[PDB]
Amino acid sequence: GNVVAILGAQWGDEGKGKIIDMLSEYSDITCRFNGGANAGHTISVNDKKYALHLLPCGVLYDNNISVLGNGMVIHVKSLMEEIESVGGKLLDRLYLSNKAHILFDIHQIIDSIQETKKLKEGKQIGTTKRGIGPCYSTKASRIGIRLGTLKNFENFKNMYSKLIDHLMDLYNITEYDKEKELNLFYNYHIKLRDRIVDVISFMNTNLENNKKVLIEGANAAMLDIDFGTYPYVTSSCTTVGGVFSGLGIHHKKLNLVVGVVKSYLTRVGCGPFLTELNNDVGQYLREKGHEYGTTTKRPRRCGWLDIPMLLYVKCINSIDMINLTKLDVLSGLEEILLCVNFKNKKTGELLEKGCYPVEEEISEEYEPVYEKFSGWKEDISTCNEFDELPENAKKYILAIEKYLKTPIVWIGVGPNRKNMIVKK
Amino acid sequence: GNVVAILGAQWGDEGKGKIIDMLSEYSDITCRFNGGANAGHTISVNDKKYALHLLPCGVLYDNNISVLGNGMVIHVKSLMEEIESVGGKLLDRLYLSNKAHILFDIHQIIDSIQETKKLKEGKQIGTTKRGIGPCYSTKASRIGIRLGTLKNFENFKNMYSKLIDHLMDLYNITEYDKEKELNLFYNYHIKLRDRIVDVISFMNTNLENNKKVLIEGANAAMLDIDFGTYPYVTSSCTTVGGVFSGLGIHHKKLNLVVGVVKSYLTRVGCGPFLTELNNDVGQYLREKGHEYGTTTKRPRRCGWLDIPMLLYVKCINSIDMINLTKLDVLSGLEEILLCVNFKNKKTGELLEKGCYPVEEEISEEYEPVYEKFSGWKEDISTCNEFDELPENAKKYILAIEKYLKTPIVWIGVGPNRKNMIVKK
Ligand SMILES: Nc1nc2c(ncn2[C@@H]2O[C@H](COP(=O)(O)OP(=O)(O)O)[C@@H](O)[C@H]2O)c(=O)[nH]1
Ligand SMILES: Nc1nc2c(ncn2[C@@H]2O[C@H](COP(=O)(O)OP(=O)(O)O)[C@@H](O)[C@H]2O)c(=O)[nH]1
Ligand SMILES: O=P(O)(O)OC[C@H]1O[C@@H](n2cnc3c(OP(=O)(O)O)ncnc32)[C@H](O)[C@@H]1O
Ligand SMILES: O=P(O)(O)OC[C@H]1O[C@@H](n2cnc3c(OP(=O)(O)O)ncnc32)[C@H](O)[C@@H]1O
Ligand SMILES: O=CN(O)CC(=O)O
Ligand SMILES: O=CN(O)CC(=O)O
Ligand SMILES: [Mg+2]
Ligand SMILES: [Mg+2]
Repeated sequence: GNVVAILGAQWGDEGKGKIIDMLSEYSDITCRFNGGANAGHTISVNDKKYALHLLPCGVLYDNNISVLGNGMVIHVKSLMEEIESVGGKLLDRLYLSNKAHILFDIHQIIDSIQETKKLKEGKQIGTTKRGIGPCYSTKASRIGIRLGTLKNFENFKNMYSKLIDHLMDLYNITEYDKEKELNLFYNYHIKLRDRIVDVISFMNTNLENNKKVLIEGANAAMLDIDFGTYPYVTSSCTTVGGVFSGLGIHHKKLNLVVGVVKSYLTRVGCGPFLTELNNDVGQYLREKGHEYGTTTKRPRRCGWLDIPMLLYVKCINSIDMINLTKLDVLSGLEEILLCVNFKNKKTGELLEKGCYPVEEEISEEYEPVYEKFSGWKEDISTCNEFDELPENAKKYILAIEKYLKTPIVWIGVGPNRKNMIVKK
Repeated sequence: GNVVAILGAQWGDEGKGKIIDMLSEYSDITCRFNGGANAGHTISVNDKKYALHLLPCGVLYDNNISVLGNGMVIHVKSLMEEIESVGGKLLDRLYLSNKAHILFDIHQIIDSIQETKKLKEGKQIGTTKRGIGPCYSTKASRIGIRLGTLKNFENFKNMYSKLIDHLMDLYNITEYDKEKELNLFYNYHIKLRDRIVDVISFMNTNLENNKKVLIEGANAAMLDIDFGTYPYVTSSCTTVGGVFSGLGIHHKKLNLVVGVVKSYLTRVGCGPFLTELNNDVGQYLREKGHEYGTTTKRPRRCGWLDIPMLLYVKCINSIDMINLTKLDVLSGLEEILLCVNFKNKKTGELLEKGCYPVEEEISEEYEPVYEKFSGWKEDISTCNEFDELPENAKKYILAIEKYLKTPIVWIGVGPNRKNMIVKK
């Protein structure tokens, strides 16, 4: 338990920021390794909420060290804002990978241009419009500018101009205020240059010094560029392989993987959602659990828990233990449905376990098979122990553990750091 | 040793195809998981050479199963050619990921367009012009077409047209024969559709059935999009994290990692090369070891072995054992230089161990520090045992093991499958 990875097993917003903040009480380093500001991780202490998009969620601890890995696409403008918002001496314990890619405002513009075009074609992805996809695209084309370059403003200014001019031409972006963004980056250069370091060595050194590292996942498994519901996914690797490729440490350094699983499902953006509840039950889940995008404020689509999805994710990420979150939101429902299988509406055959119809046109052929679970009316946000929970909640929890053959260690019963039940 | 990954630790062409073919004698499945046809893996049996670019190098065994993972960008046209070239009943044991991206001819066109533009700017990468970068770019933008779609020709044809029209407009490609490529893909559809399957489940099932899996790396660590000498790198993850993200299996499934290290260095394409020998010694290495691109036929740049590079790669990929290749090529040199450190020419300070100046402008400031090793004149391509090798060769080998704190298990003394010494 010296090197722990927290990975969402669904379509994000499973409660990653919450467990990171909680576990950061006993961790030395907390790292982000993929995506960028599309991520929205909410921390809540005594009901005072804090939302992070680029900095890891261990920032509330004066001693915690924040690390942004090489696998990220960083909107430096947003980064600076979060840094100053945290304040204190955060900079003295901030380590920004000199290999991470810089996400400029033009990346966001292209993101919107692409989405606008697709909207007219009726195939928009519903991205967060934070320019994530376009930044990973320039990374692939290898014209993206990485953080290390920002350490030398002279060289940076020159490279910056060429990338922007190239992109403006490529996407016909007629006007972009290069002078304004450039001057802003000078400020970024001044305040961040000494914090742009070799995270590879920093990680190896600290691991050798027996430091405890918390790896914060962004987005989630079903949004993985490769394994998610393509094209309705993010453009980075959000799965376990990404912990190594996005941070610069090898597989033997990872001690365990915590899968963050919400008691019910949500996804925000377009794409398939087999157990989607576009009715009053969905409204109940969204309102009681206030399911609105931490980043875009968009209303999240809600639905029932999906077991086949989790078996698929277990194959991909491996899951040592589960953090079952927002169980408290299900309080009040007379019945809870658990999707334990998918049946093909055309052939009548059941979907093979471990398989998942990620493709929109294949998903369409499946019908969910539900197991009925009696609900509970008690407010469980006050429960401190597993045994204190009403019986019907226990059965739900136990049923989940059984089907996934994975232990549920942390039960979430509220957005606050304290609202967590530990199942010894 | 049930699940083994073979990863090049330098800039490719370390002899991966050779060890894959060798080890495939005792493996059930051999998988490719990254890149595409930019890779050129040479197999040699009784001096008859075979070069693969997309199919794994286990194809010479009538019982071996070939797997192409989700993380690849596949030029289907080239794939079909290699399939038919192998012949036999290869199709009955070919498993193509339905998640892998299809690389069209237009991807190659864009690759050349981009390189031509950069050439005029004096910053060409020197890509293999196989359209790899542009295909990973369309993957990131999520408009790329994946193999699964090819199973339904009706749907494929329609999606194909839209991607090509979009790209033609984007890059002003005025003429592209859509009808010709389309009709060719119909043929691909017919002969490959039933082989386009769920590799995720196939892998999990076979691993559960105790099948022995060989994971064939493409390109190499120093060409890794994140960890390599950016922008002079390939656009896929060529490191260990990529084995998981490109194949759909988790980190606990990997039993060991073999690092393929050439006795000297080569790289083909532009970019930094600290120990480069652009002189007669370089010519000796290139001619004796016939260092010409397996894919492009371009002459490979040659230089001395680089220890700091390997310590860096060990941090990234982890190395359980090393396959030191082409030691036979060094026969005849009066002296062999091993780069054991890098000294900053400006400050006079030594580069920290485990660190590597990947950036062109930072690399420029370093000077290699060499350790002199006496050479040997004997032809060692006949040596069958480690003890049979001349003493000076042993010292070189032993010196390498010592500095990397990693055992050298397989010594290559010839291009043929048999030309391998096992160091018990
Ligand atoms: N009621 C309730 N809310 C929770 C619980 N855990 C987290 N939340 C809240 O649920 C929301 C999840 O959204 P978000 O923070 O974007 O998820 P993340 O991306 O995984 O960090 C946040 O507003 C959290 O404060 C829980 O156990 N119960
Ligand atoms: N002399 C010699 N040649 C070798 C040895 N191992 C491999 N080769 C040859 O070296 C070349 C390496 O190029 P390539 O096949 O592209 O490397 P790969 O990408 O790692 O498979 C090939 O032509 C091999 O046949 C060895 O031990 N000695
Ligand atoms: O190109 P993008 O901007 O990444 O959009 C692609 C798709 O992915 C969704 N998405 C991306 N990051 C997400 C997130 O992250 P966290 O759990 O870390 O807070 N939580 C929920 N949904 C998320 C977007 O809504 C869209 O459908
Ligand atoms: O966009 P790309 O076409 O990938 O080019 C980017 C850079 O990477 C090099 N390169 C790519 N794959 C390579 C390879 O693979 P294997 O060891 O698998 O045979 N061996 C050697 N060099 C290789 C190219 O020459 C270029 O410098
Ligand atoms: O927490 C982030 N999301 O839920 C995504 C969004 O806000 O769109
Ligand atoms: O084996 C492939 N290479 O060496 C790359 C090339 O041919 O350019
Ligand atoms: Mg979120
Ligand atoms: Mg090669």
